[PDB]
Amino acid sequence: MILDTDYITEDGKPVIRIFKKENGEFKIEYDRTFEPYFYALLKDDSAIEEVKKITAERHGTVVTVKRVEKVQKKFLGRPVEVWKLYFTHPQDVPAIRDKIREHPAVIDIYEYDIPFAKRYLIDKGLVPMEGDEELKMLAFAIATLYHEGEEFAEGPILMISYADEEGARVITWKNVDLPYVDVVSTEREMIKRFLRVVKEKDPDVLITYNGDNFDFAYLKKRCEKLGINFALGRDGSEPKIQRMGDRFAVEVKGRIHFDLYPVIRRTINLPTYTLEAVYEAVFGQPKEKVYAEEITTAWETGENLERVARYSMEDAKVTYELGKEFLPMEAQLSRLIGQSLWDVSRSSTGNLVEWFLLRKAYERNELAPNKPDEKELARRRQSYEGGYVKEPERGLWENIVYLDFRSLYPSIIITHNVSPDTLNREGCKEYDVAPQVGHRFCKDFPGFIPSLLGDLLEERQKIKKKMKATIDPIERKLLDYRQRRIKILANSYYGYYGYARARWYCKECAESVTAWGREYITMTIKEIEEKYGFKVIYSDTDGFFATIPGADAETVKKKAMEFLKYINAKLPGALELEYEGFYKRGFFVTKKKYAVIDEEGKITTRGLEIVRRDWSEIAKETQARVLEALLKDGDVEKAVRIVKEVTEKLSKYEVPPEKLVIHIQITRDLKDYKATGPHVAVAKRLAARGVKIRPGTVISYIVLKGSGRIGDRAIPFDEFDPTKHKYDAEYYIENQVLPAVERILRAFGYRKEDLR
DNA sequence: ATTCGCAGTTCGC
DNA sequence: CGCGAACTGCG
Ligand SMILES: [Mg+2]
Repeated sequence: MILDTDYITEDGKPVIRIFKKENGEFKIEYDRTFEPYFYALLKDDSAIEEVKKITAERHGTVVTVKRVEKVQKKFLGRPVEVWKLYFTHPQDVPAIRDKIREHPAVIDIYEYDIPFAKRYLIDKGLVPMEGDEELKMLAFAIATLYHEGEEFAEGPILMISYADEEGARVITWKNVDLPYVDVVSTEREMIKRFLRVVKEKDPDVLITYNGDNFDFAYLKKRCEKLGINFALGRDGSEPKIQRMGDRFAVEVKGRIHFDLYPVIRRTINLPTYTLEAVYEAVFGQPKEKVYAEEITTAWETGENLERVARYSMEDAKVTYELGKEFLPMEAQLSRLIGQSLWDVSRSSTGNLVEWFLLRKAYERNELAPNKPDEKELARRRQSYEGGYVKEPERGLWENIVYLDFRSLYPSIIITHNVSPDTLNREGCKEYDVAPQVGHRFCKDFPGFIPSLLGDLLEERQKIKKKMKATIDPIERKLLDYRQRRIKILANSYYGYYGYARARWYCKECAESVTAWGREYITMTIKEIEEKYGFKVIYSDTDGFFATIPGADAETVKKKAMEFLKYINAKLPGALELEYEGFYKRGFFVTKKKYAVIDEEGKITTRGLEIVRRDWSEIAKETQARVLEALLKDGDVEKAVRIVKEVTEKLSKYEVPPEKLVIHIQITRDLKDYKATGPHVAVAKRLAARGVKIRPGTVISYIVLKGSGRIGDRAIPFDEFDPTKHKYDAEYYIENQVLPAVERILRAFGYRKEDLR
């Protein structure tokens, strides 16, 4: 089973390393035959002689073109002839690729920005994370001495906890009388002891939570101060720090540094992403938090170190339990994409599709389009029409059925061969024309993307049948994750088409899918309204809520099934409509915002303030509370008697502050921000102090009694002290609760005065 | 660094 | 003032 790839240099020549684990044994494979390359397109072939005489410099030595070879490739489904350019070392191509392009006789170059190690996996058809090899995982965390604003890693590391299948233990250089604490003499020995345990356990995966940005960076600065070789790597190396945009990413050679924070953020949507929130969200059990303050004072005074040691221990134990829950889902994502778990667990959805396509393109001799230059990129700032959102019949409804398309956009991409290499390709005998936008799509051969998207959905359905039959827990759990990851990769092709940074970007393709999506949903609305007497209460893009106004719960169901058989005869190919479920009641406040309860008594909410992170728990709780009543028993009076108790409770300050927190994300550097609302205003003062604010930082603030603009009266919730601060009941009644609950009740005629 | 469509709050002028 | 720009997070 392959883990990662890279390369080193031996006397100027690159050497690929393949890190694998075969039957419990770590192995390094070496390959010195792999030669880097990119392609060139010329006006004349004779120009190859002038480009072979091209030169640049890298490290004092001249870089030349080693070898050339003329190949026929397929570009966007159309035959092209390009010249393959070989070089000695991969670092040669960034030193020289610009000069080939700048040459007059060179029209363009291609496949020049593919990292040598990522390229090795593709051209050799190698797939990481394949097989059932049992990987040894090991989590670790650190506890530090933090002060006001004294520069990063100024203070010492107090404790290093690590957890695995054998348990969670803590290393520290003060005497703590706990059985999982190992005592050493100094901070240096605490780090030496940690290396010793890692080298012993020899883990394949090093699990962290934000080690990309804190743990490894702290250990680096500390080890530089204390003269320590932090040789966590299986080849004796120190962790390499590779920058990715603003952030940083850290790898440990021979192992896989699994940082959980990037994957948890892209996999789950939570108001905050503290280790305590992620744990309770996934496992339904609360994790207690000890703050940097309490740690610093417990160390300097030597008291309550038992509590700090327990916290650091729980930090390692949960990071291990969380690594076990999410590693298999990212192993299958690595198997599917064909890149290492290190690369893939830190990749955006758009970047994931591109690596899948580059592998496939190579499998099919398909030359890849470049990334848009700065200028062509600007052309792609144009937008198109998106989904359809019907003007909803607001209010409360009963006996509702939700009907939705099954894989709307992917089915459209396949049914109509929506693809840049089939878009307006002349000479075909059959075309599918897209409503409104007009684009014609050839259908005499399957297009590049639809073919792959077709092969994926067929792969997905085979997997589902395979896992129902098998009676092996392991095989099923693996297949389940693979089946789940394909559904996600399939639903990313539309967003990819309109993603201006994509190589296979096709604005026409993306708007053809939306146009088809609009035609099918609006056509289906009209068919169920006219041919079957339904009333469509709502519809967002790919589905709709409908009912007969006055019908039995059984009549609406029966007619719903009978209607599904009717339209699915008329729908072409993969386009299918399915019965999502029946709901006894449901409220619809406006477009994008509603909530429904099924039969069994299970609520589900969409778009409402209950879902948003920028609303207090007291506004989300009570909004859920009014809905739970009138959806379970339709009790209008319970919906008002419950608000009137909360507004009084808020007036009498009896409501705990932990339900008054507002969480809004910082989306850019503070220096940019044109308008400074409450969350950035908090960020700014924080940034004026020591703490650094990067795009993605989630600010949790609270509002204290005051006047004027809220930002002045806002503080971070960590600094809230009930003895020195008083929260603004009126803001949370007039801006949080009452606005959220009124919009619902502005259907029984209730008016804001009738509630407070 | 997937797309667009949209509700809704804070804040300046 | 009332409005509109700025901003956020949602499906
Ligand atoms: Mg639903």
